[PDB]
Amino acid sequence: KVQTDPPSVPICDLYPNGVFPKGQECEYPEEKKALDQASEEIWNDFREAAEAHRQVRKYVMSWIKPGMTMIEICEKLEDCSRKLIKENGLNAGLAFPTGCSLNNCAAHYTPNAGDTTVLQYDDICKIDFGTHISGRIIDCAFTVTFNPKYDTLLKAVKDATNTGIKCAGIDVRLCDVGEAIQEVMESYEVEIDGKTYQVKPIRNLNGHSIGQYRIHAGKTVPIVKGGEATRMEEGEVYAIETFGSTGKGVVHDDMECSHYMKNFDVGHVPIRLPRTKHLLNVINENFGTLAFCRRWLDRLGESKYLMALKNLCDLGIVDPYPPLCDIKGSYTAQFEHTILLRPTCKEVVSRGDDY
Ligand SMILES: *C[C@@]1(O)CCC(=O)[C@@H](OC)[C@]1(O)[C@@]1(C)O[C@@H]1CC=C(C)C
Ligand SMILES: [Co+2]
Ligand SMILES: [Co+2]
Repeated sequence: KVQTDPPSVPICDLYPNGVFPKGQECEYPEEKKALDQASEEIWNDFREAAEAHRQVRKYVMSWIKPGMTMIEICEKLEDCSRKLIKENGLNAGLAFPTGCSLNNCAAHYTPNAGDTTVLQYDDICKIDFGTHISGRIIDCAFTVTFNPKYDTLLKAVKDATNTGIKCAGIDVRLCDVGEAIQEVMESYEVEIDGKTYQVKPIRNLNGHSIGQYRIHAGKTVPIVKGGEATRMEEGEVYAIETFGSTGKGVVHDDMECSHYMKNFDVGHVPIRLPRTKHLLNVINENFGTLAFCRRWLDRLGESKYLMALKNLCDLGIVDPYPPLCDIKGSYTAQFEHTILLRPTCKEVVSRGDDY
């Protein structure tokens, strides 16, 4: 129909012909039109996922407020995402857990069960959540703040992300994208509680190509100079994300781990330990090679699984992705879109009227 006040209509029911809205189409910085059209079912699946992401995030921006717990925020977001993507096993669903990393933490925090963290007025929270249709994944992310003191830090990172998006293209060197992002990001100076800083890109965080059911398909997009001159290629899909910091501009692993994901290259492994076998079966049926978090095991009724999960990590079947944080007292921000390198044009598929 039309979407409801608090969104509840699946995107696929809003577009009855099954043709979903294009994102922003850009010229790059005959046969190729036939090539583009031959993969139209794929582009269309990304667009369906991107429209779910646009409607979910608009809803989130309407209610996210200090005083909510991080668990309340993530469950209310994920509820809406499951409804609008019309969750259906591995055919449609959430691509990876809801990041809501706070303050000096830049990526890969979501709360586990029991976490009592409450969002504060002075917090800077990176909302990074993903949707997919048939494994075509949108990774798109924005920063939430309530104090206007962070406004220039947010503007720096947004401008750096849009610069990486504009520089991207077929035959562009990945190192050139990183150099461009850094030059824009470092042109910003900010003042927060009487201290001034030049914004720095977080050098050991990266954008990344995306493959089917594969959030990180192996090519990395640097956000500082000095990276690889490997080129982007026609048909590739990238998460162009940047992270800026008032700290060292370097993240380390910190806090409890919540995010896990099966190693894409690992195939069948016979396991006889009962609890570890069961948990591997649960992961294979519900997530495949998509990332998941502990809250998502809890909701499937799993319990007593932490030792099984460690076993799978120690076997190398699953990998842990702990929160990634700069130094204590620093502030980090993130903006991100997914882009499609179509034969005829570059589509910023997750672009919205918001960012
Ligand atoms: C989670 C992540 O996107 C943060 C930013 C990165 O640097 C990026 O790696 C290029 C990530 O680390 C990513 C894609 O590798 C992880 C895999 C994804 C999940 C959600 C655990
Ligand atoms: Co992301
Ligand atoms: Co990403």
